[PDB]
Amino acid sequence: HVIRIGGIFEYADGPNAQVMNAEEHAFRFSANIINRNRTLLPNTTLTYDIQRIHFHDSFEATKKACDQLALGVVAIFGPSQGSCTNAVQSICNALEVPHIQLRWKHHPLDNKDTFYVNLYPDYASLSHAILDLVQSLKWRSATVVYDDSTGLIRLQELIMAPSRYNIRLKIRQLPIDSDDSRPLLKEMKRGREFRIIFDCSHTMAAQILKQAMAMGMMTEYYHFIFTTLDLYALDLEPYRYSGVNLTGFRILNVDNPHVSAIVEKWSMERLQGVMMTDAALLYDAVHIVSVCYQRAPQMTVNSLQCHRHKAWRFGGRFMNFIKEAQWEGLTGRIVFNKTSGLRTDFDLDIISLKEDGLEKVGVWSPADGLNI
Amino acid sequence: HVIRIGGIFEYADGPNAQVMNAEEHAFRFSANIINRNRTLLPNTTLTYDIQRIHFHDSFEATKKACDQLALGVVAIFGPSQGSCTNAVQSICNALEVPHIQLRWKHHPLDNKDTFYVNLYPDYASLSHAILDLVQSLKWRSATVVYDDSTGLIRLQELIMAPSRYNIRLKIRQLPIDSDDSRPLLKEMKRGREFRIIFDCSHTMAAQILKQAMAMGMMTEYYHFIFTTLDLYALDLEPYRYSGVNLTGFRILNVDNPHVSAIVEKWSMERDGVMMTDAALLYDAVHIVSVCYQRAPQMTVNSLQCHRHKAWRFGGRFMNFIKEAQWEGLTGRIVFNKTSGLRTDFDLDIISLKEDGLEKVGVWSPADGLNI
Amino acid sequence: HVIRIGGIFEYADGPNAQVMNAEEHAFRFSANIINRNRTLLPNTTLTYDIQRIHFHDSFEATKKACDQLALGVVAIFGPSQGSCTNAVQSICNALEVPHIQLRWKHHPLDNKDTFYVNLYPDYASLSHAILDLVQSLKWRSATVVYDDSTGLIRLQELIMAPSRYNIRLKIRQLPIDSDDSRPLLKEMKRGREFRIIFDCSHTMAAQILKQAMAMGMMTEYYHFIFTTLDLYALDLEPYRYSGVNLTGFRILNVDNPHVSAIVEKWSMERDGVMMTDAALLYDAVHIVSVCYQRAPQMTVNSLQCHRHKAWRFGGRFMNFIKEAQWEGLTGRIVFNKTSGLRTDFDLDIISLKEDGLEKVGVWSPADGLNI
Amino acid sequence: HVIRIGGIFEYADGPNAQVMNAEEHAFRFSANIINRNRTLLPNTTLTYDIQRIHFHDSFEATKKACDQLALGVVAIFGPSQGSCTNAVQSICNALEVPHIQLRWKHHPLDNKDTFYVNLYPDYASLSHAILDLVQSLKWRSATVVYDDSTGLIRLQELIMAPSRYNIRLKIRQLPIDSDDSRPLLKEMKRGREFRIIFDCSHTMAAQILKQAMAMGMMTEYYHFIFTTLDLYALDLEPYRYSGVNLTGFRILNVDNPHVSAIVEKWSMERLQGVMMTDAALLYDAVHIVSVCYQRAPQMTVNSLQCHRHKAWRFGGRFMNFIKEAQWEGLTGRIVFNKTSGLRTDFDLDIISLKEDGLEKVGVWSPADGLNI
Ligand SMILES: *[C@@H]1O[C@H](CO)[C@@H](O)[C@H](O)[C@H]1NC(C)=O
Ligand SMILES: *[C@@H]1O[C@H](CO)[C@@H](O)[C@H](O)[C@H]1NC(C)=O
Ligand SMILES: *[C@@H]1O[C@H](CO)[C@@H](O)[C@H](O)[C@H]1NC(C)=O
Ligand SMILES: *[C@@H]1O[C@H](CO)[C@@H](O)[C@H](O)[C@H]1NC(C)=O
Ligand SMILES: *[C@@H]1O[C@H](CO)[C@@H](O)[C@H](O)[C@H]1NC(C)=O
Ligand SMILES: *[C@@H]1O[C@H](CO)[C@@H](O)[C@H](O)[C@H]1NC(C)=O
Ligand SMILES: *[C@@H]1O[C@H](CO)[C@@H](O)[C@H](O)[C@H]1NC(C)=O
Ligand SMILES: *[C@@H]1O[C@H](CO)[C@@H](O)[C@H](O)[C@H]1NC(C)=O
Ligand SMILES: *[C@@H]1O[C@H](CO)[C@@H](O)[C@H](O)[C@H]1NC(C)=O
Ligand SMILES: *[C@@H]1O[C@H](CO)[C@@H](O)[C@H](O)[C@H]1NC(C)=O
Ligand SMILES: [Cl-]
Ligand SMILES: [Cl-]
Ligand SMILES: [Cl-]
Ligand SMILES: [Cl-]
Repeated sequence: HVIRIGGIFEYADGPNAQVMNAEEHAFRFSANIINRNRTLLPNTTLTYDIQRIHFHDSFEATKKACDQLALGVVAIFGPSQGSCTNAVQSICNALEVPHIQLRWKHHPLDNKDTFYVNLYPDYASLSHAILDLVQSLKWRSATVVYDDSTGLIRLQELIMAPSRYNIRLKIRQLPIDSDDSRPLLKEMKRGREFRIIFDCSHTMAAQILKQAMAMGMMTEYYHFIFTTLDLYALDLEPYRYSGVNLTGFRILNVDNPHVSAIVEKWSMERLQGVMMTDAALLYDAVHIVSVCYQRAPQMTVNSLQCHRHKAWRFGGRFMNFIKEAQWEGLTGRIVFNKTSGLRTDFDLDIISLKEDGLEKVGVWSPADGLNI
Repeated sequence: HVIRIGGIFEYADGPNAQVMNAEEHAFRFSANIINRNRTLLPNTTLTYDIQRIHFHDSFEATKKACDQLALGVVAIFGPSQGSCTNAVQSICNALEVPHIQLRWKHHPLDNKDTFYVNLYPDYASLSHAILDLVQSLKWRSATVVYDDSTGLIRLQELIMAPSRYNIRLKIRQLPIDSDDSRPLLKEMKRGREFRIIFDCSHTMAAQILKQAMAMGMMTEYYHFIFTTLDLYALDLEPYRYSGVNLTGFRILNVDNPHVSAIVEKWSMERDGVMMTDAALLYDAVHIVSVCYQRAPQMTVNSLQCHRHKAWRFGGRFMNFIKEAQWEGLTGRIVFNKTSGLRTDFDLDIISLKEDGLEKVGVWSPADGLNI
Repeated sequence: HVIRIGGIFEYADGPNAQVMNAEEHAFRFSANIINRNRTLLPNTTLTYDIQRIHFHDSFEATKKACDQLALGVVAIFGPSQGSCTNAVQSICNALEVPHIQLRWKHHPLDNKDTFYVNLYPDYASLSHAILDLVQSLKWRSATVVYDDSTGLIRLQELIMAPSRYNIRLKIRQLPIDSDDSRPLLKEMKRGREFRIIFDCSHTMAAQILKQAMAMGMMTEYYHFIFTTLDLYALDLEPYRYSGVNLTGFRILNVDNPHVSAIVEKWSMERDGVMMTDAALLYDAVHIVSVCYQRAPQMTVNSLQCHRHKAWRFGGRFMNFIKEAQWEGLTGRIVFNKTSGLRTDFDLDIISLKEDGLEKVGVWSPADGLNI
Repeated sequence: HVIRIGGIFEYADGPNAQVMNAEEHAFRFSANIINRNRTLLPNTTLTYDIQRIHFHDSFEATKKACDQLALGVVAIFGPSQGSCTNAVQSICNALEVPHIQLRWKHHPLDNKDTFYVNLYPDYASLSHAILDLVQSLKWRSATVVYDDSTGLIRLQELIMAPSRYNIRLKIRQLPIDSDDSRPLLKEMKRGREFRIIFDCSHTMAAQILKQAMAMGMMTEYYHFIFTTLDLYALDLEPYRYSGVNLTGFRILNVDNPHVSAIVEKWSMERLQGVMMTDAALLYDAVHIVSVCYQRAPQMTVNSLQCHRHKAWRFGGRFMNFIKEAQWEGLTGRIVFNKTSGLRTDFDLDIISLKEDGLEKVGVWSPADGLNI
């Protein structure tokens, strides 16, 4: 028996890209592991259709989503952008095939699509986990530095802190033109802002650290908190002995033996090298959709046509399994809110930079709050 | 001769909707007025295709845009919500037909689409006017109250003020599960927050005023600023004798006699007012019509979204539209040539006195405030 | 006509070494430039013998010096390390051929050799400039960090300050078994030692800066002084925006246009810089050439170290060299007539600003500091 | 059987010197005793070649070292200066005949000669023995007065005291021009510096005492520590009753009967009168090299030529015996560090001036520290 899934990935070169990125590789990686796994889909071969497209091309994303639907798939692991994903989301809702999302995207409440889940930990919860950390460090003031216009929406639960708890916090945006953040850092330095929360990509975080050291802000006077769940992927050796306090989060359950086995195996496969959060969530996504097909009553992949009208009769029940799903993945205990389909409940590691290196100094969940 | 514009509008019932909404009306209304203007497209006839769809339905929007492109249009006037226009923009760009946009949309920098303009005043500029106004009242501390998450992304040049200036700024959000903003208001009142900025629709604004009064907050101790451009359209009679300071903006150039004439024609087809959406759509349709007249000869073509052919004269037309300069209902209209966004524009500043709401100044990105 | 200078240089592989080092290059480079200067030894041709030897090998040095004297030279340019030149100096003095020295050497008072000069600025004078600078920053307490034992003998006029002035001075040494100065740095940081003087090579200095930053000590709370004359040659871009105060000295007269011209020719044969060793060797070779031209007629002779004959014109030449006065790459050059040492010279004082490293003064044994 | 050793000694008059100095006499003295000793080299006559040269003449030192090497010797007891000795050291390393050193000399680490030992107690250890004394006297401050530029290098372990233990110490240099140290003593007196450590020759120490008494600093308010191991050779009778505290060291094991027998016999030989440290170390050196030749397997003295290339085949093994050597000499328990060849482990007497005269009030070694 053969079952098929669809993946759409964004590449700087679109369809012409010749070298495979980590998302797509993680995809192919997890499909292969499930096919060598004797306990999961033992008699079914999990195959895929992979489509490569330019960044920020909704139209192209629509064209490929329809192609895959015509080819027949049980789910579409939609594109990684926020604009491209809100087009495939609508299509998956019309044709009733599950859409799987890996990165935070804005879900307007007044938007009534239900045919999706989202594996990235919800930013409302993340904002709370940051607040519990900050209240625990006793900070009475702090600055929030975010990258793109979207940070304010992601951090709204955090920005509305002054009106609840007693912490005055300033708010600054990294330059849109340049990725030279020195002029900003000069302003924070002059402003004696010593406790800072940086919301931004692991890439941009590496830059900010390098440049904070150039500005003489990598000392015992400073405490940085990073929102990136890929903190453990930064080379922090050049900053290890400076004496800065540096704290962030980790959702990847490294303390678990079979997870470490998978991350090691993953890096052995890489040719460009750790497993970042993007790949780990996709590996978990492909597993949840597989595990769910197995517990779902027998269904078939149907060729659906976007211009046509027919929907997928099995979709509704399948989507329900996925939502109700609860599975232990690389990124720990996985579960979605049943109505929103968002991953608003999860477990975080609180990690902190020591001389000896990054160290797990606690944990957090929405129910138990902080625990150091 | 005949030119055809495509229009896509969003409804709660989708296509099934029975009644036109204000926007679709302002669309039909403005196409009709140019066909009667003998000084504008005199011997050419503007026509339109009109599609109705459900809110937040990009898939539907996609299909209707493609239907229209296959029909032959020189421009498409996209939906309102910010989710659908991402899809239609992308299409208009692949086939190179101008996409006219009327409401604020997030335009990521990474995004390389060029076949659009957007007639809504850029919120980065509105944010700057709001700062100029706050600092002009000499406010040292305020409270920013907003509605949908997207309000943040908009007022950002304002939220980042407590480090570009001496001002302390609390932040709150209207209830998402209700229209009952009373509980919030109790907390602002306890908080002794007297100077407040409300980002929200004119509808919400009317609800907020009525509830603010009920809460004992409509007095001379309070000063509210509204960012809604539709402020002048609210019934403020229940409030003008309370002592409250109430201030905001207006982009509809009502001072102009010819605008006032038009605002009257329209409101006689709708107290004798024309909202921003309607007036911006009216200005969009004119701008496109006038840029067609002005440009060289060109032909409309049927285009397939599955085929791979772009509109020949597309690029030529799109530049006429980006470079356009036009005195519309909403004042002088001009676009940033690079971004296609309306970052330069004029605002009238209005305020609530006993004699009623009145213009107590002006603003522009160049001159800032003038009173 | 032909004059011949002898050069002895030290290498890790000794004679076997394949690649020239900077010094031997600056030697060949400077002999070549005078042979092209028609205003200097116009109709006479400067040539050289060059010997390579192992570091710290006086026996080898002895043999090569003797080889060269038997070949016929008007001067010998001794090795770098301080162990070997004691031997070659003694030889040059017995046979009375000038020994040119380029690096600091201990010159015991009991020692009665007179056939040498030494172009390195005397460290007793450098020590005085370092005091003038410290007392000018109004430092009340510092920490002197040095590399090799010999650093002490050099900074002595500075170490003896806490009884010739009100200043309290801790003393530390870089690890001898490692280049990892981090552990030391931890102890200075705990010690709250913020004002620090580093005596060490430019290489070591670069290591120290990089490790100081890693240790969280490159900030506005710290002020480092470097005694290395090669400071202006370090890449300080990673550090100029941190706020650190960084100060030191420069004897290369880079302000002078003609020096800058030359520094450029050389670095195009090596970011476009010329270290002190290279520039001092260049000045030595000129000084000797110019003192030959200026002196009376004289002949080179083959001399045996086992025989007992001294160079006839030796003493006459040696006095021309000791009494020499010359504007070289390293500024005005002049020697103490008695000691043959360079105790009088000019220093530019440089400091690290955002705009980069720059000259914020000058110094000389006569006028002391001037800012 | 005849075996031969080489000695080079520095004389103010060089080769023309007619009156023999104490070093050279000690040399000739020990050779004679070994030749009358029935238990040490019973069947071998120890002969020598002695060369006299000017002070600070490396070239001359090289010429004589080569002459002796051509003549064939089993060791060369190199010249007493620091500049002259670092030339013979190199030669002995090339030709592989042991070089024997009697006085502290700078051994740059980056210098890779191995064909030498040095009998003077290492100054790093001496600095430690001084520190243990000072910490034991409870001094919280003190001045260090040294003579020639070299003192700082010899005393580095002591000068870096402030950053380890808690003792603030000033640092002053005796005048290079003059041996009139009164102007300096005036400055220390005015500066109320009462606890002083003088690093300098026994000759210069005698001068400083005489002049400290003239300056009225020879009282119960003052405590002087002298580094010179020749302290016992100073006439301290004029200062004995002043009440000053005056402490120094002694490596010459006087408490040993056969040592006193040798020192008495030595003074009986002198015509210019105690045995100073210079002569005693040379007597010990000549003995260690003899004792080592006897335990070494049979070897021969070879005529080596400096211009030639050949080295001495027996040298390496001989040098090894010498380094590994451990012998009780006039200067107590003798042993070298096997890699450095320096005498960094030894035993000191702590002596102090009383009314009744100089008295042994304790002992010190690097392992046991101080013991009073
Ligand atoms: C097989 O799949 C099961 C169920 O998810 C998982 O627990 C197990 O680790 C997998 N085995 C291997 C070795 O892949
Ligand atoms: C850094 O952490 C330490 C100890 O964990 C804390 O005492 C200190 O306040 C922190 N630094 C800042 C600037 O908060
Ligand atoms: C799940 O999300 C929904 C939709 O926002 C929310 O109303 C509900 O409170 C959540 N369920 C629970 C019990 O957390
Ligand atoms: C209302 O406006 C008046 C002046 O126009 C000002 O004096 C007063 O302070 C304002 N009210 C508040 C609470 O700011
Ligand atoms: C148009 O807008 C962009 C983006 O905000 C801005 O950077 C640029 O200055 C504007 N272009 C011109 C030439 O005015
Ligand atoms: C750095 O230099 C400035 C003035 O140039 C001085 O005020 C400051 O104290 C210096 N830093 C230290 C730690 O001495
Ligand atoms: C040369 O140097 C010596 C030694 O430092 C010094 O004493 C003397 O004053 C100098 N000679 C002259 C005449 O300048
Ligand atoms: C003979 O030499 C031995 C061994 O060093 C020594 O112990 C003894 O004192 C010597 N005897 C005499 C009287 O010289
Ligand atoms: C001299 O020694 C005595 C007793 O041994 C001691 O009490 C006194 O403090 C010493 N003098 C000085 C100046 O240290
Ligand atoms: C002997 O000296 C060597 C060379 O400096 C040193 O490394 C070693 O620690 C010493 N040996 C011992 C065990 O004292
Ligand atoms: Cl199966
Ligand atoms: Cl109303
Ligand atoms: Cl460098
Ligand atoms: Cl025998």
